[PDB]
Amino acid sequence: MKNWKTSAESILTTGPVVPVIVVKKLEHAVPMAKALVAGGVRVLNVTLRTECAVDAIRAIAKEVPEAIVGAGTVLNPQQLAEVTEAGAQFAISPGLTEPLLKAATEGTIPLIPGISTVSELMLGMDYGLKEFKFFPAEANGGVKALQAIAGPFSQVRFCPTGGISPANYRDYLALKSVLCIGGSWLVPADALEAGDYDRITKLAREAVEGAKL
Amino acid sequence: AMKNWKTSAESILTTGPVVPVIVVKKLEHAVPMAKALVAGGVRVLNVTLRTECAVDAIRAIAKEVPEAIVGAGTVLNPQQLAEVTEAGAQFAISPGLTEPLLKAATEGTIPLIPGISTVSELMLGMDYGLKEFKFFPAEANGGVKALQAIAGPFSQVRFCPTGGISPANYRDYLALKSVLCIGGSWLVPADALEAGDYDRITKLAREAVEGAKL
Amino acid sequence: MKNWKTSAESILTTGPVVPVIVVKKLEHAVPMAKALVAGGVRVLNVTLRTECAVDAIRAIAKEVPEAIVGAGTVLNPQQLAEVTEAGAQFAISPGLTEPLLKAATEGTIPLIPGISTVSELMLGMDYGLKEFKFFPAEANGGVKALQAIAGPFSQVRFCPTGGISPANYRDYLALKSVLCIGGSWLVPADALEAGDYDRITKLAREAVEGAKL
Repeated sequence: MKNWKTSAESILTTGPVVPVIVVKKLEHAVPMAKALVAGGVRVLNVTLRTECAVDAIRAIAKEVPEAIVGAGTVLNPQQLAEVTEAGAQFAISPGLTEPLLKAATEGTIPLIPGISTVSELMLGMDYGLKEFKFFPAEANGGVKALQAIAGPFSQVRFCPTGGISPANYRDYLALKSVLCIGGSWLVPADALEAGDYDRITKLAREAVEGAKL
Repeated sequence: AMKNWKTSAESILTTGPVVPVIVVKKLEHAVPMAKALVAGGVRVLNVTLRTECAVDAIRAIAKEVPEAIVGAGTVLNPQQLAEVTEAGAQFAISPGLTEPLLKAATEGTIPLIPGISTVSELMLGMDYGLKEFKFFPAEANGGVKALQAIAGPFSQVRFCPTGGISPANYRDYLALKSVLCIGGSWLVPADALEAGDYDRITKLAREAVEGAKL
Repeated sequence: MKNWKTSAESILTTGPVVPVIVVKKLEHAVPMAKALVAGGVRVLNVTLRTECAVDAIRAIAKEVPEAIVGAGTVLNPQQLAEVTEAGAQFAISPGLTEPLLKAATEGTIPLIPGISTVSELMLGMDYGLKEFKFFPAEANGGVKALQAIAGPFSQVRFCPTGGISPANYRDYLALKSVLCIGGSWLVPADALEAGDYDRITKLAREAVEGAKL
């Protein structure tokens, strides 16, 4: 369609890890985003799981130009339009539907939607998509399930999210079908609550360095 | 809530912790089985559309055991939904969902609690305004862990897991914030039903309700 | 179906095993097919995963008329029409979509489409289909899923494919709802390279003989 100035592939290839951010207090959003950027992680998935999420996207979009901020847990076109208005550069959804795929592909920012099954992958491909989230990765059957799901589809690429942490993320990054992974461990709720931005920066840098090799 | 439904789907699931999955082969067993379950404290009766007499069983239970909340399970399309609604079903359960079934349900008069296995299926149900779902088949879907992850991004949705749930594991599911109740076939064993062993059915229902307590 | 002279059920009941074929070099297609047929395996799922696949289907159709040759990894109506014109006698898809289901039921050859979940099964049944692939079987929950996924659906029948080999194919073939299984083990990539047609015939013969319950 030509509609997306930012490609979905560019979002997934910026770096190896995309943090799944749950931010309860708005005041934490900008220092958190700066702390991630300082650790070399700069694609920020702010999930629509808290009241302040869209305001957090808006603030990060304005105040942290070194980050590419987007929205996650986007379930429907209403939410897609909200995050587009607020300054999200991309949208992540935990699964897909036709109204969401239609609104996204007609709209101005890339959607990287989750799938669990090949039928869901095929419906996304019918809308021209080739980059997907694999969610919930561990509950979908992990690396092996992803290897089987990805096999008939040489060209498709994934961002697995759900149950991924330093213990297992390399297993996913090793796969030819995987561009990057998502996880909430880079932004733990207790770190945000305690204002331990220093620890967020270290978690980010540990993730980036640990992804190599 | 759904403007066309007089009974909410939520109220169906919050009635009790266990919903028996009923397969009734011979019509004459349906009413005494329903009374036996009610007598054991279990009144939401999922009469599955897996046998020829299922719809007549729903009608019989609706007439003779009006204190039960009788409904239909294994509802696969709008035709079956209309048929069970006409018969007196107070709700419908489906093992999975489709857009024609969702549309017919929301235009019709009784709550549908449809099965999902994945978040995309959940999202399709949510597009139609639904917030109460079955999680089927629960154990083969990846059980409590799967359900935990799937239900994660979806804090308002509630489930009734069904499929491989037993007295051995049902409290594992009932302990989850996202779960209101579970479904199981163990309350109405095929052999008890054919034997007319209603005291056994009552005992099992009573044990299920007591054992659900955390 | 009055549009499908060759029923989906006839394809799946021909034998216990359907090889998932990836043919990288066209010249190997015909002797591979003859080797399978010599070992007693006649239904050949030639997957659309390599450039020469459609030419492989045309070659096998001409030269090995006892092979029942079909196309796999059929993802959309365009590919379905292409393989139909090339002489495929059936099509297999790893999942399903409404455009693919509509095209299949409008066309002349049976589609046996993959499902992973009951909602996907219900969508296929809404188009009148009663035979399905269960893919990727191991990732879908395996035998326990079919005892359960197939539960409320006593009449539906399957061809499980994905992670099935001699170690477990009998576990699937034991099920009332299973007509046959699929797998790539019968045509190992390196056997084709090495021109080891004897190896292919032996694996086929072993698979058919090992299937007797």
